[PDB]
Amino acid sequence: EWQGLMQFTLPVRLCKEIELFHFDIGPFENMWPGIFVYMVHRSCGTSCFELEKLCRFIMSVKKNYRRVPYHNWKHAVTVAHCMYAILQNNHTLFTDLERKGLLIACLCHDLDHRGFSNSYLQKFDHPLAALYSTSTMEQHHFSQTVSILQLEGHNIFSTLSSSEYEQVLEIIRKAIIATDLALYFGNRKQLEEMYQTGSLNLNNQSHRDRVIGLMMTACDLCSVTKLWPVTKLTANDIYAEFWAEGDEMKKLGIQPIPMMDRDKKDEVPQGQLGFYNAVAIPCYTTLTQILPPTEPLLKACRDNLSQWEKVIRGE
Ligand SMILES: Cn1ccc2ncnc(Oc3ccc(Nc4nc5ccccc5[nH]4)cc3)c21
Ligand SMILES: [Mg+2]
Ligand SMILES: [Zn+2]
Repeated sequence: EWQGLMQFTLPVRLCKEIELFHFDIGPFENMWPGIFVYMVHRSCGTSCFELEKLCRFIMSVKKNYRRVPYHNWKHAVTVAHCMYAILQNNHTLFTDLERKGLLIACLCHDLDHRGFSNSYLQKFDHPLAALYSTSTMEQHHFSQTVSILQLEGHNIFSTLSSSEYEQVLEIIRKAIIATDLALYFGNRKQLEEMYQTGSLNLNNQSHRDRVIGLMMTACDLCSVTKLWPVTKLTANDIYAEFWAEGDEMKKLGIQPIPMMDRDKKDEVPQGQLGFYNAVAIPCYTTLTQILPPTEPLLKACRDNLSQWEKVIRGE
C-alpha cells in the first residue's frame, strides 16, 4: 500500500485547481493520500520528511479512520486541503514548523471518530468521557496521533531536534483541541475584541494560538465553502451520521434534539440557515479580517447561505 504511494505523481491537469479554496477532492478517492503528499511537499518542501516514513504515517492515519458517514477519511483530507490553501495564500506569516504541524493536525483531527458527539458520550457515561471530561473526542483524536507517531518507522519528526519536537506536538495538540466547536465561540469573541481594539499582535504566541484555533474551525467547516452541488451532498453525510446518533438514543428510549431526529427532516433547511448565520458566517468573517487573502471562503459561504434561503422560500 505505502509502496505504490511513493511512486504517485499528481495529474498535471490539477496543479492549478488544487490551489483553489473551493476545490472538491470528492471524485479523486484513490488519489487522496497522494494529494496530501503533494500538499506537504509544496508547503514544507520535498526534503522535509523522509518519504518512506511520511507514506507509512498517511496510510496508518487512513486505516485509523472509521467507516462513519461524515467524520471519515474523506473529511480529514478535505480539512487538510483547506488548511493547505490557507497557508499557500499567506506565505510569509507562518513558520516552517507551523506549516508541518498544522497540515498533520488537520489530517489527524478526527482520528478514530466513532460517529458520536461529546454530548452523547458524556450523557451515557462512556469510558472516553470517564477519561477526558471536556473536549472528549478531541483529546482522543490527539491521543491517537501520538500513538501513530510512536509506531516503528512512523516517527516523521525524528530528524527535528528534541526542542523542536516538543514544540510541534504542542502546535498539533492545540490545533486538534480547537476543533471542538464548543471552544470556537469564546475564541472568536476574543479575536474580534482584539481586532477592533487593535491589540492583535502576531508576535504574541497566545495571539498566534488563537488565530490558528480559528483556522482550524474554518477548515473543519469548509464543506460550506464548496460549490452548491458539493455542499448539498456533504450536508447529506453529516445528517446521516447525526440521525444515526439519533437512532441510538431512540433505542435507549430517549428522544433526541431535532438536529439529530430524522423525523425532523423537513426542518433541515431552517437548521442550516441558522447554522450559517450563527456559526459559519462569523467564523469566515473574522478569519477574513485577520487574514485578508482567505476572503474567497467568506464569499463562498455567502453563496451557499443564499441557496438555503431559496430552499426555505421554495425557489
Ligand atoms: C458540522 N458541520 C461541518 C460542516 C457542516 N455543514 C453543515 N452542517 C453542519 O453541522 C450542522 C448540522 C445541523 C445543524 N443544525 C440543525 N438544526 C436543525 C433543526 C432541525 C433539523 C435539523 C437541524 N440541523 C447545525 C450544524 C456541518
Ligand atoms: Mg472533531
Ligand atoms: Zn472535523
